[PDB]
Amino acid sequence: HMESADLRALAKHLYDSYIKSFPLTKAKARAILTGKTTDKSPFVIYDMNSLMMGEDKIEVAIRIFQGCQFRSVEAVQEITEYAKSIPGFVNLDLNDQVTLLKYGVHEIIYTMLASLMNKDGVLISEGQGFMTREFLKSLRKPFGDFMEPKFEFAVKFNALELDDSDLAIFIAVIILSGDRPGLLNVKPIEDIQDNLLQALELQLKLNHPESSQLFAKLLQKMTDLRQIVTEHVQLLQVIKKTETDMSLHPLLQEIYKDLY
Amino acid sequence: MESADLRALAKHLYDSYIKSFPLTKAKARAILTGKKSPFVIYDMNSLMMGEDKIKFKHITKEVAIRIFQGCQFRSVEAVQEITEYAKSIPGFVNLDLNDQVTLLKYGVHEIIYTMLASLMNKDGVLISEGQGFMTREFLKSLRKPFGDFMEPKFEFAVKFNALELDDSDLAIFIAVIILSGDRPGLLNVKPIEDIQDNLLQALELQLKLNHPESSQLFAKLLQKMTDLRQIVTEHVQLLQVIKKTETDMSLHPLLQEIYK
Ligand SMILES: O=C(O)c1ccc(-c2nn(S(=O)(=O)c3ccccc3)c3ccc(Cl)cc23)c(OCc2ccccc2)c1
Repeated sequence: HMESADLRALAKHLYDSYIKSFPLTKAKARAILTGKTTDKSPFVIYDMNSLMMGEDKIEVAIRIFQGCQFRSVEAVQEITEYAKSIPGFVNLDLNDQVTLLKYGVHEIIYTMLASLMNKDGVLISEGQGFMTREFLKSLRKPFGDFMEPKFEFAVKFNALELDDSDLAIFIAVIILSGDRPGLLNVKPIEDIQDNLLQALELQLKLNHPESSQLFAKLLQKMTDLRQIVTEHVQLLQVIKKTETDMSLHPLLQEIYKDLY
Repeated sequence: MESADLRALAKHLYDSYIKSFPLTKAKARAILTGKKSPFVIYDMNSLMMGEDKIKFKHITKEVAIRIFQGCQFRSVEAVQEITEYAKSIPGFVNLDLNDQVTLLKYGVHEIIYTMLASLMNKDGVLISEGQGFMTREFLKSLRKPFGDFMEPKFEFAVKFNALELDDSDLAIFIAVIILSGDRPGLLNVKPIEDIQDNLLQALELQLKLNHPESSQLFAKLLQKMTDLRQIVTEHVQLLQVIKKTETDMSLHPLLQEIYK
C-alpha cells in the first residue's frame, strides 16, 4: 500500500502520458459524436457511394479491412509509447517488455475503440469520418461479422461512463498483467500492477462516488476483452486462408504469432 | 529574485535530482576511485561471465551489436528518469503539454551525455547502477563501426569532468538544459525562457558559492552547451550510418518500436 497522495500522483502522471500519447481522446470523440459543433462535424459513411465520396473529402471490403489494419499498426505505436511511460515498465526484463505488449495491445485497442463508438457507428480518420455500424455489418462473406462484437462490447463498456483520466489507469493495469503466457519475472510485474490497481481503485472512488462497485465492475470487463481477442484472432486466421492476395504488417504479424 | 529564493530553488532541485536518478555522481565517484568491488568487463571472456553471475539487464546476435544495443536500452531507461525529474522543475508542468513534450523530445540527448560523464573516467564506465565497470579499451576496441561509436562519449566526459561539478551543481544545469526556449516547434516561448532565466540565476549563485575559487565557471559551463549540441548531432549522424550499414541488427518488431 502507498499513501493516497502517492496514488493521486501516479494517476495524474498516467493521465498526462495518455493525453500526450493518444491524439484522439475520449473527451474529443464524445464532442464529435454528440454535436452542436459546426467546427467538428464528421462526414458519415453509410453505403458504397458515400464511401467513394469519402476518399475525395478526407474492392470495398478489402479496402476497408486493409485501412483498419493500418490504423491498428498506428495504435500499437501509440500504445507502445504510452507503456514506455508507465513507472517501472522500462526497468523490467526486456523479454517481458515484449510479452506484455504482445498480449496487451489488442485488449487495449478494443477498450479505446469503444471511446470512438456509439450504438450507431465509429469515428475514423482521427474524427473526420464516421462509418455506421449497419454499413460495416453488411460487408461481404467473412468481413462485416469482423466488426459487430466490438460494437456489442463497446455499447456495454461505454455505459460505465468512464473518462480519459479513468481510462489511462485502466489501460496501465492491462499492460502490466503478470499472468501473460511466458513471462520470466512475474513478481516485479505484479508489484507494479498492485500499484496501478491501487491507483485505479482510488481514482474510480473519487471521480465516480455515486457509482457503487465500479472498480469491481470495470475489472470484470477484462473478461469481455479476452473473448473479443479470441474471436478476432480466429477470424484473421480465416482471412489468411481465404485471401492469399493480401498481407499483414510486420508488427501485426508479431502480435498474433502464437498467443493463447 | 532574492538570493534566499535561488538557494531554495537549488535545494529543491538537488532534492529532486537525488530521488530521480539511482546513482549520483558522488556515489559513482566513490566507486570509480576506491572504498564491494564492481564486476569489471575488460574483454570477451569477462563479458560472458557478466551475464550468468550478475546477469545484466540490457546485454541479453553477436558481441559488438549486443553491446551497442545495450546502450540504447539504458538510454531509453534514462529518458524516463529525466522525464520524472523534469516534472519537478518549478513551472514545467504548468506549460502547454505539447511544449513539455517538445522540450523533453529535444533535450534528453544533451542531458544523457551530460550525466553519462558522471559515470565515466578515462578508463571506463559504470553500468547496472554501479555493479559493473566496462573498460574504455574494451569499448574502443569493438569492431569497425561500433568501436568509434563509443570513444567520443569518453572524449567528452574527460573534458567535462574537469569542471569538477557535483550533483547540486548538476541538478540546476540539467534544469537549464531542459528549459531551452530555442527548441523547434514551441508554441509559447515566453514562460520557458522565464523559467530558464531563474534557473540560470540559481545556477550562477550556486557555482559562486560552491566553487568560489573557480572564476567564470558559470561562463565556462555555458560554453559546454555549445559542445553538447555538436556532440549530439555527431552522434545522431553516426546512428544514421549504422542503421544504413548493418543488416545484422534485426531486433523484434515490438523492440524496434520501443527503442526507436
Ligand atoms: O547510466 C546511464 O545513465 C547511461 C546513459 C546512457 C548510456 C549510453 N547511451 N548510449 S546511446 O544509446 O548511444 C545514446 C547516447 C546519448 C544520447 C542518445 C543515445 C551510449 C553510447 C555509448 C556509451 Cl559508452 C554509453 C551510452 C549509458 O551507457 C551504459 C552502457 C554502456 C555500455 C553497455 C551497456 C550500458 C548509460
